[PDB]
Amino acid sequence: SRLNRESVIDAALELLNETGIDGLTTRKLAQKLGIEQPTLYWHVKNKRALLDALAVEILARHHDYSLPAAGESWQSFLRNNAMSFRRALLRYRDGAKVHLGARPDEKQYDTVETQLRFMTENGFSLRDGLYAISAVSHFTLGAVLEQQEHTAALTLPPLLREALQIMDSDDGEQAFLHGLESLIRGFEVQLTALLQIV
Amino acid sequence: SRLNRESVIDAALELLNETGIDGLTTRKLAQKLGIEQPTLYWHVKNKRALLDALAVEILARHHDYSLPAAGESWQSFLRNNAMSFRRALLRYRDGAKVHLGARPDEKQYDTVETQLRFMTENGFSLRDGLYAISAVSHFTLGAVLEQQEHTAALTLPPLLREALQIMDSDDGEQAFLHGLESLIRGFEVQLTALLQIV
Ligand SMILES: CN(C)[C@@H]1C(O)=C(C(N)=O)C(=O)[C@@]2(O)C(O)=C3C(=O)c4c(O)ccc(Cl)c4[C@@](C)(O)[C@H]3C[C@@H]12
Ligand SMILES: CN(C)[C@@H]1C(O)=C(C(N)=O)C(=O)[C@@]2(O)C(O)=C3C(=O)c4c(O)ccc(Cl)c4[C@@](C)(O)[C@H]3C[C@@H]12
Ligand SMILES: [Cl-]
Ligand SMILES: [Cl-]
Ligand SMILES: [Cl-]
Ligand SMILES: [Cl-]
Ligand SMILES: [Cl-]
Ligand SMILES: [Cl-]
Ligand SMILES: [Cl-]
Ligand SMILES: [Cl-]
Ligand SMILES: [Cl-]
Ligand SMILES: [Cl-]
Ligand SMILES: [Mg+2]
Ligand SMILES: [Mg+2]
Repeated sequence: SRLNRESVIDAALELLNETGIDGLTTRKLAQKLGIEQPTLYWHVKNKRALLDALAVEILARHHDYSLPAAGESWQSFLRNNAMSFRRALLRYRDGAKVHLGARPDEKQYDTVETQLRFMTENGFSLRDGLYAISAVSHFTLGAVLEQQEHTAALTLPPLLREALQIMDSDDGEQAFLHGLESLIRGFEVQLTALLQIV
Repeated sequence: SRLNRESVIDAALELLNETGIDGLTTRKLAQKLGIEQPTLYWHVKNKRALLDALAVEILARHHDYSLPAAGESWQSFLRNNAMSFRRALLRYRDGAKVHLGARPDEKQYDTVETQLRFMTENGFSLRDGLYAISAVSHFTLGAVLEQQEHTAALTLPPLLREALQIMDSDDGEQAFLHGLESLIRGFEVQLTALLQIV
């Protein structure tokens, strides 16, 4: 079939939903495209470069709240951004594992730069703005993962019994959204304090 | 060599530091113990059961702030617990990936039950106490991971340039500890509010 970049990525994402990250191989990617392994290699050198590519395209195709809206609050931007990043990670099987094994890439450079500039324009130091952005990022990847490598594994005292019922009634959305607010109000308490003891 | 449980786990952890999670195989575990593959199989049926075992023993050997101290505040307990869980995950190569692929096990049942009871005794609902515990857990696993599958990968605009310098001056400890406080103050703001609009 066509082996332009955007066709190869299309096929590899389709393969990732079928196999999960651990079973995604270049060998299986060549079979799906109808080509011999040395043909694929001219296009894709290894699994790592494939995964680097998928991590970037997943956000480029599906992460549509990369950037704050005109005049949006930093609070509203972190909420929207986090929700967008979660949805984009959940869209493909092992999406979070695909994300984690990858470089904040040339192509994204100016997106992540804009995010940091926006935090500093809203009264954060670079360090504290980066700590907020990183915290939201780590919390969000941790939640999405838990689910996703949860499901991978499977292919009581009473409170733990009720809690596993609770955590498995939606798919971590409630718990995700409640922690998101907790974390944002924490940053705002920190920001407002300045040099006051808090 | 000896193939009691605690010897097999000792050898497998030693293997995990040498290979990382992706290269840990039962075949390599049998070679390290000086035994044939069918001998290992009587003891260990597959990689998954091995990883299930390692995840539990890692916390049992190294997570020493599972339980709150006599009269400790819930705030102080979440801080200490999170720091303990981070240290225990970082102790072995791909520790966080080992954690994620595993069941809150029979053996841990009463530990995690105690944590939830302690939150409800401190004025949290079961749901809100579970949301706090889960948030701390997801944030902590997300941070530790980023590092660990960061390093796996490797084997600029100015703010991003300074920020990668910042994130890579300690090993995420500062950023981890700052988000930890943000998250705890967020839970306390939520808890104190009751039914007030907040
Ligand atoms: C989830 N959200 C907060 C951020 C986001 O929306 C991103 C985006 N491409 O739109 C990211 O790349 C992020 O999701 C993302 O992945 C980031 C990230 O991985 C990262 C790493 O690894 C190292 C240094 C930095 Cl400065 C970053 C960093 C801050 O750029 C984050 C940003 C987040
Ligand atoms: C990091 N810390 C907050 C907790 C902790 O210290 C644990 C421990 N064994 O000492 C955990 O198991 C935890 O680190 C841990 O791993 C938990 C966990 O995985 C989990 C899962 O997967 C499903 C349901 C529940 Cl209720 C839990 C849960 C709440 O027990 C958490 C607890 C945390
Ligand atoms: Cl072509
Ligand atoms: Cl193309
Ligand atoms: Cl491969
Ligand atoms: Cl294959
Ligand atoms: Cl707003
Ligand atoms: Cl023996
Ligand atoms: Cl034993
Ligand atoms: Cl194996
Ligand atoms: Cl092997
Ligand atoms: Cl205390
Ligand atoms: Mg990232
Ligand atoms: Mg866990």
